[PDB]
Amino acid sequence: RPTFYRQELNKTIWEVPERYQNLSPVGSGAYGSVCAAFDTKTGLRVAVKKLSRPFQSIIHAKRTYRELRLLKHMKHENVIGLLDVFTPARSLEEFNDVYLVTHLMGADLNNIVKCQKLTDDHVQFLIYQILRGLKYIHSADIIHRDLKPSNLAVNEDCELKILDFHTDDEMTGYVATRWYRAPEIMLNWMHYNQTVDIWSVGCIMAELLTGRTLFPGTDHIDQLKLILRLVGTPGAELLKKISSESARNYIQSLTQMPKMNFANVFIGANPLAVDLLEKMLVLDSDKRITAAQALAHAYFAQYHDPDDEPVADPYDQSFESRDLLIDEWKSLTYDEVISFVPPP
Ligand SMILES: Nc1c(C(=O)c2cccc(OC[C@@H](O)CO)c2)cnn1-c1ccc(F)cc1
Repeated sequence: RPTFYRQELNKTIWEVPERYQNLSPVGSGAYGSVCAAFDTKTGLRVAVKKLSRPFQSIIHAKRTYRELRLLKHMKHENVIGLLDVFTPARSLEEFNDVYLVTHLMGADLNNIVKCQKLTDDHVQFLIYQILRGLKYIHSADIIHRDLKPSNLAVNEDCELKILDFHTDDEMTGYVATRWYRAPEIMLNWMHYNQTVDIWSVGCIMAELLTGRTLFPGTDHIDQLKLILRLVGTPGAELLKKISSESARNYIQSLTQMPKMNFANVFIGANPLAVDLLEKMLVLDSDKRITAAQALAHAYFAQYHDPDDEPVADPYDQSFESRDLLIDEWKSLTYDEVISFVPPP
């Protein structure tokens, strides 16, 4: 057990191992209760997240367990992983606070690229990295579900990590929280798949190429209309898969529209980029390109290396189907904290 010291930061007492020095709040609340620090043991600049007391309810206790399990699993260059996890508690009975330590990133994709068109070379490299991370995440049967520029963090050499794996209110109106969501998830059409994330990548890629939001809808329905104008209205085949009968019924009220010519939308773009976008932005999720398929697309010829695009170890999510008591989720979480082994 290391020696812990106390400091008052985000209106609360942080008790952390001596190895972490010069704690300073970051993100202005937008990432949770997170402080930047210097890890004297590793020489890394790190982010330390103190969970907002994590066992207040069953829902919150399970969410705490979920986040720790996910972060402990992720071991990939393009995905946020766990450098350390600790608690000042000396026993399960004393256990009430969890601190998570990760790499400190420089900026998110949003505040970097906002309103700006990138060069094709830069788009290739950024999207390649996202796809490389997604191949890894998907190989563990994990779906991100909320990919957008604000949960893509980059450093000075354009090296990228996926992080931050919502309420009805925060998804309402003219909001970036919804602009990158696949239509089947936005409108609860069906049980969705991993390629909900590929839709999101398509939206991000389009925006990097143009400097403009692809589907900046003023509400869910306005957004759907923007989407269907580009990709065309659904055919009978997809309509049958919309298991929601009310959703299915609303779609057939719309005047039919053919898919647009993407070369006339993304004017001047690399033809290979246009081709990839056409394969990502397919309405029927069964027919969307996968992360592994996309990595082998000719657009990434200068970066693709099938021997340097690893997959994840299997990830057991059986706990999701389980209904436990707070103290049980808490004990499971404690076991995961005390069993943590840091990376090389
Ligand atoms: N590591 C990060 C960041 C960042 O590194 C980050 C993200 C965007 C911008 C950013 O810039 C920081 C600068 O403003 C200060 O150097 C960091 C944001 N959230 N987390 C995080 C920490 C612990 C966890 F368990 C999970 C996630």
